[PDB]
Amino acid sequence: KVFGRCELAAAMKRHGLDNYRGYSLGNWVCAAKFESNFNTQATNRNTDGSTDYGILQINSRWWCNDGRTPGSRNLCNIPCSALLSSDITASVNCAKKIVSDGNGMNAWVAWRNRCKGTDVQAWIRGCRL
Repeated sequence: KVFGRCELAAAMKRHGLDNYRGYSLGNWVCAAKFESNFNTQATNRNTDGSTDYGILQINSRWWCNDGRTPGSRNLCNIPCSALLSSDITASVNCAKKIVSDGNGMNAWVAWRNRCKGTDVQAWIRGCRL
């Protein structure tokens, strides 16, 4: 599923991401935009053999099992394919654990490089929230 901007904002808010660990809703929408272009089916291979999955490009090296990242962890206790569903529950719940990890949203390279220190509120401008 390719979410609309305000559509994903609403879904993320409903799932309790707005101000989760102090990060406003705009930060999450901005991250999702630059990680996946709001596309739940997005996948990208990393140099180390791991893969990033879903709207927030969650990585198999630590967070999910994809059956082809040997010697990795499955900290969210899910198959990586769960992160590709039209239903974003699995992605959001795993993102909550990631952002609690100690590095906050810096865990997302696209957020640090493209969202951090910018007017992230603009990402939820106009939405009926």
